[PDB]
Amino acid sequence: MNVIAILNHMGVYFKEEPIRELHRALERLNFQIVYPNDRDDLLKLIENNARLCGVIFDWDKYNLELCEEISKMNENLPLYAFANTYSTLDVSLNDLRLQISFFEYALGAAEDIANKIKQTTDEYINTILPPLTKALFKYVREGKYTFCTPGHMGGTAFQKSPVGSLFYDFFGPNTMKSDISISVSELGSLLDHSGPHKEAEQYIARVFNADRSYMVTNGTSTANKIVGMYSAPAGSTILIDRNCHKSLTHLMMMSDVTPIYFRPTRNAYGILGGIPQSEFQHATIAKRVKETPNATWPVHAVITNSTYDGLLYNTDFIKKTLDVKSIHFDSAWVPYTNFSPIYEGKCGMSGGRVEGKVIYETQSTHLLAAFSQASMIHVKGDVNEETFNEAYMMHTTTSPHYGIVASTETAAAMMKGNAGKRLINGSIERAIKFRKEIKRLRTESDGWFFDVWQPDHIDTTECWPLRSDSTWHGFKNIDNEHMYLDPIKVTLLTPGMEKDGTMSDFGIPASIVAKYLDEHGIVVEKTGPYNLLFLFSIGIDKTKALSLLRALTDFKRAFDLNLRVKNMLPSLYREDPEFYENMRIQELAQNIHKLIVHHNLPDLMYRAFEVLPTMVMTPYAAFQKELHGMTEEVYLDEMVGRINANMILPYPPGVPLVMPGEMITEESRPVLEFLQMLCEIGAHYPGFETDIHGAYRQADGRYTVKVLKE
Amino acid sequence: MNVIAILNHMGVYFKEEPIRELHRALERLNFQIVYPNDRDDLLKLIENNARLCGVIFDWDKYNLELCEEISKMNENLPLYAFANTYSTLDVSLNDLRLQISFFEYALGAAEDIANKIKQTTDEYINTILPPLTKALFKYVREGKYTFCTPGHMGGTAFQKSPVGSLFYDFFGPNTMKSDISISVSELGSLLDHSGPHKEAEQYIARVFNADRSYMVTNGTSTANKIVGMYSAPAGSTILIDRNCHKSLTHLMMMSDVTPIYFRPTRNAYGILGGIPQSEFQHATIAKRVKETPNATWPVHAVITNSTYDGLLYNTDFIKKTLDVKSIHFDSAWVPYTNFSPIYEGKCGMSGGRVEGKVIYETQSTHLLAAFSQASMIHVKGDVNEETFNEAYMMHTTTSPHYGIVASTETAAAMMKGNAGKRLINGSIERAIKFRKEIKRLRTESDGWFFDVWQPDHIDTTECWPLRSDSTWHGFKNIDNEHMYLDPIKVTLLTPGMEKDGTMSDFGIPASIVAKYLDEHGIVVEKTGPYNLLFLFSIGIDKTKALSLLRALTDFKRAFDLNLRVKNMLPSLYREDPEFYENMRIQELAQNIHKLIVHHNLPDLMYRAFEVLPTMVMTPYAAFQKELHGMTEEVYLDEMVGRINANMILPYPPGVPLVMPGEMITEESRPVLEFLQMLCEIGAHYPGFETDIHGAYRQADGRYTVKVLKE
Amino acid sequence: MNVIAILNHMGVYFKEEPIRELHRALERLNFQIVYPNDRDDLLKLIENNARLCGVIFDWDKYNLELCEEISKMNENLPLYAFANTYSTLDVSLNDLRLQISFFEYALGAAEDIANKIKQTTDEYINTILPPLTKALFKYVREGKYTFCTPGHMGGTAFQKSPVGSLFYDFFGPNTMKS
Repeated sequence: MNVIAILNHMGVYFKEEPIRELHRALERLNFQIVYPNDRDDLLKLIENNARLCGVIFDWDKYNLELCEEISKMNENLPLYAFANTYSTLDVSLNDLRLQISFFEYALGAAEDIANKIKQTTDEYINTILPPLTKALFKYVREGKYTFCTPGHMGGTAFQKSPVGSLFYDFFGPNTMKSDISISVSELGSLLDHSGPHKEAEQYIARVFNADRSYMVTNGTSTANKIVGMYSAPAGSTILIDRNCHKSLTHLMMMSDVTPIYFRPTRNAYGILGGIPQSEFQHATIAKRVKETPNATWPVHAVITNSTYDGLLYNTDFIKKTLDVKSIHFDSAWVPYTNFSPIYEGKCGMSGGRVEGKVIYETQSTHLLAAFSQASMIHVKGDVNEETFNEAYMMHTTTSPHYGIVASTETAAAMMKGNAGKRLINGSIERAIKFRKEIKRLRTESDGWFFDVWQPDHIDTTECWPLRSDSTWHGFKNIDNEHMYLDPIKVTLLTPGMEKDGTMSDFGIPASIVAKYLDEHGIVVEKTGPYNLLFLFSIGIDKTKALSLLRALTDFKRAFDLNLRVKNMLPSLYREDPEFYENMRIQELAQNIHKLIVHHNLPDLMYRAFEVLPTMVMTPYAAFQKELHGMTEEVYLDEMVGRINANMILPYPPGVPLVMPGEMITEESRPVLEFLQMLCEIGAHYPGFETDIHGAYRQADGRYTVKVLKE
Repeated sequence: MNVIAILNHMGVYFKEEPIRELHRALERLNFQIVYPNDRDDLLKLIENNARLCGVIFDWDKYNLELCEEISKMNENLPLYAFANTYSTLDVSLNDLRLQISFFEYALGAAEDIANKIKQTTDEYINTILPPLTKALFKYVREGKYTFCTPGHMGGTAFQKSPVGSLFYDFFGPNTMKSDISISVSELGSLLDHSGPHKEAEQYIARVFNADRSYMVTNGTSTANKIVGMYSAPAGSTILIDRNCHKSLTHLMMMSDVTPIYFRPTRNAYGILGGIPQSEFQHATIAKRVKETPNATWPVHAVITNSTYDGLLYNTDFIKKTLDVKSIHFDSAWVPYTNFSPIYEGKCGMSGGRVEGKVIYETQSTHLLAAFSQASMIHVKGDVNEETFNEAYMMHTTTSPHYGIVASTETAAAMMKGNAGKRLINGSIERAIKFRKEIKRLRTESDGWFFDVWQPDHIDTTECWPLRSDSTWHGFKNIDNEHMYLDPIKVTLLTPGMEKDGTMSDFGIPASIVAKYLDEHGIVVEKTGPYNLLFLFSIGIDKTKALSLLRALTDFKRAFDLNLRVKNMLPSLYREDPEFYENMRIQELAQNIHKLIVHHNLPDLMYRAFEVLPTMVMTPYAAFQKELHGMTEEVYLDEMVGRINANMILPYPPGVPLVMPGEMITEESRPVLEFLQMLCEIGAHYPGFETDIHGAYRQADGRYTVKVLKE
Repeated sequence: MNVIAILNHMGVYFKEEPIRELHRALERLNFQIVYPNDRDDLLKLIENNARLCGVIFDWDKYNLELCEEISKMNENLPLYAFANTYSTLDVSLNDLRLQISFFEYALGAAEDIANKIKQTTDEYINTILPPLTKALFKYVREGKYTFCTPGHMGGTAFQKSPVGSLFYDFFGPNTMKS
């Protein structure tokens, strides 16, 4: 932070010479002076460079031309205004709130003015930096504790070791010294929620519109279990989205609870739809309580809001309708709802308390930018603070990393205020630009191209509603004014399926487009049989957009030339030279596509997940048997009529198929048929193997599963 | 890594000029040349500087004088030997294993020789560096994934933000880029234990003498729960050291188990003694099974080996004697046992398997040097790998930090081989030196001084045995050839108690010595009423030893002058100027000491922990009530006859006093008397407050505790 | 292969200063910068000089005036395009097949951008060179076979002989080692 811009020649020595003296005095005080070519260049420098930290200018020549323009960009930026004859305090200025220091052009003033500017900059720096990190830097500068642990002693031991020097040499002293313990007692305490730790909680709780906010450093995996174990008593029944995370299965195995499942809808594509309004209404729930063996009224519900594909609930309706005392919105996908008005009435925290209920959001901070494992628990309502805090303290890491904690606090510091508001606004604007760019290239090229899966026109900047009277989304009998498409989540479609969900004769499975992009280091966020997703973050610049956009036109060009796999996919070639020697990219695509077409994969996959295996015992009940080691393996073929010991998690489509305690019967035979079909279709091409978790491929090529012993 | 030493003038141009040409050629290839004044300076440079990475010398002038000396220090260090007339392959060399490249002094050779040396150094570097970190650096150099998350995009977002720049500016690009996800698929997988992750496990498992080793990144807190939940079935009885960690209480509350406690011995000082041999013998355990309500034969035992004060068990005796199928040595204090022969027969992993039993060590790597939260599970025996691995995967962080994992791997890299063996040997040697230094200063000074708590003579370098025929240790009727003192753990004694455990008229409580050292930034590892501990690590150098040694003589000097608290403890003074205005350091000491003497604190503390509160219900049973919110607060005075809801953990002495479900009665009245006494003695001086966890100081100054409702 | 052409003054510090920083950063990375007097001089340089291996330009000032003209001469030639306000992905570009990397004018970017350009140039070089000659050069750089024949040992014997040095001195190590 040392670049000072100067903008001018004035035509008079009495002005020019003091600025020369000040230039020189400031350079001696370790400032880099930069000189925008013109007024517009200066505004672009500021706009793009946060390291520009002051502007010197002639008051008369520039004040009415600059002051408001700069204040729009950054209201703390130091301005050093030099006066002429007519320079003064005009009544027009009286009403503006500006951060202004007035200075004259004089030789020999730089020493004192520089010292004041230094002090005033430190004052501004001190205001904007968060206090815990500020104190940490001060310790690293001043403190003198020797004869101390950690044994590495500020990384010292790493430097005398070539092997340790590799790790130290990269990270360096500061990184090594920031790994501190409670021996630095003046930073307060996380466990007492005291000092700069309280200041952080209030800052966050106020920013994110929560009653109370906890900082969790082991992800939403851990936030779920802290909320779960406090929330789900033994012997109780819970309503749980059949679309649930594994960490909630691990909770069920550890707690004696009976699940009744909210039942999402699904369309032919396999895209999950929302739990319909009926699922929340007292009459519907009461009926399932009647139909579920040993069920009682639910004590805790967990809803995933939004769905992945951007269907958000009318949360005003849910909070009013769902008659459950404890409602936990796992809102991992929507951490940003407080920051766009388009999400009002469509998020957990929106509005005020819900009388008679505690509402949770658990959020995976790491659709924002933060270190992996950073998660928040946002509580809207009361807990038993002593029992909740004991629950928190029992599940706290053994050695908390002092950076991870600061990384989550500094992630907010970055996104804070205007400039973070303007950053996200910019990304929304470019999202819509890119959307229209795909349409352009679709026009310009002869023959097949990518398309976008979206409404016919997007004349409106919002999360576009999905309506029952529209066909573009492919869902059947959708609720209206219920689901909305987030502009920044861009799905692309590859050739292979019809707008119906029926199959084309010509197809290019998306997995092949991924292999190509993988040779070129470009990662596809998410891929399905014929779909690819791209996220337009604040990362994504003009260089990356051009490289991606160009890479996509290069795929088409290379595909259409029918390049040899040998030439287009050299790393794949090296896996089996003979297998791949003569194959061309279009033949690889044809063969895999023909398999998909023939094996009717989408229909079989759809049907496997539309019925439920039979719950013979609960996951917890089966785990009691496992706890005593009462498990054997059987072959996959032999599994009908047996009680499964493990979750069986196949890829595709990546969601649980059989739970511990469930059994395939005749009612649920399509389950087994899908599984056997996956083993067959995936046995053909090296690099395109079957993948089913919970099934064990024996060295002989047969699959086993774990079952309960009799 | 670029410093090359040259050692010589030879008196002939045909030798000197090529070395000039090579000096210049090497400087142009970015080597720093250094010139030891003499042969001894070179050996000291090598000994102290790992960045010296090559030595050029005249073969004849130096080979018989240098080769073996350097090979003793570092057997990979590149040597570049220049030949004369008599230089050749003498039969005497045939048997030595050396890393030698032979070169001639010639102009113009540096370009090619430098390139070979560069390549040969990279080959050596590549051998010594561990492969996962090596691959990570290569990615950071070569890879080109754009349009990607993490959103911060290699820290890019931090740089445009003064607040984020504070965090980035300190850590920098490399630190920011090493926070990666499984998108970098070529590093293998932790969860599959595959690729460079397997290579790490084998490396560690072989180094630490285990059958199998797991890498845990959430401390031994988490290692305990992974082993616990696999090991302790519901309805079973467990033998557990009444000296247990809180994380094992949190396990008991979560699992339906019945505890029977191994009962340590204790002496008047309050120092824990070992569970006697009788506690392991079948007849003793059988008798407690009879006497314990609803007890069955134990399925799992947890012993803390060693004790803190260095009493190690004959583990050969325990493994042979203790008739329990599952024995878990929580060996957090003894991570280094594999590396000194003095610990043979005295650690969990020593020797081979124990037929018919699984033996665990859980170790807190962070008495070594590693990041906080680093812990290992070392298994000696078989587990059900699928159920154990499912247990591991359920308790794995949400977002693993990729550095923490490398920090534990690089901590081993540092300590590896000879140089890490010589480092620890050096620390043992200095420990004994310092021990004799305290004795010297004790002689030189008139009047009182510090003493060391150790045997009368230490003519032997080992862990000295504590014997029943010796009085120095203060324990009553100790087992012989049972406990040993680790030389590197140095306890110092302050005036105040007699060698009996009886009280002196003159005392200086250790807490006051801590306040002094705290003003000077010096931390005391561990303090008790009249004791202070110092660890002589590989960190501790001559500068730190002198500063500590001098700081200790300065305390005496300043104490004996009776400086004003105002002058000697200015920060304490600022807390209450009026309170402290006229008080001198000796008066502060007197008043606090007189309190200790009068309140007979050691006797009362000793007695509070020698009886056990009555277990009315188990901690788990009480938690069922808490699970339903059935808790109220009562005042401390009102607690006899009530069932405690929380653990009550007082400081001092820092170990549990009452468990959930326990009740103070008449049998255990000294418990309440100690607690009330602590509230009284600690109410006198600002900065010397009472501290009891589980008791809540109300704003009015009264204490409450949580109890079960009736 | 190290001559990079720069074609411009733009009249604004926010553009000119990053290009100054990049000029200097690139010169430190061992590039020779050349400056065509004008657009036509640049096209003649390219047309006549295969050692010109990259062009840096302002996207708006020059893209519609240069892109097609350069693509007619050499379709692998690295272009480093710097963006302004109106710079973006216009539907008109969607159909052209071009080798384009997009970059911004920024101080301190040269170290990373230079490394990417170096890598991208090596990728282009590696595509165009035939693989046997490529492998031969790699051996001459890395391999370490000593105690070997040919007896001349990479021409070594020629250098100690004035008569043999006449033949070696002219051809040199590379010719002798191939």
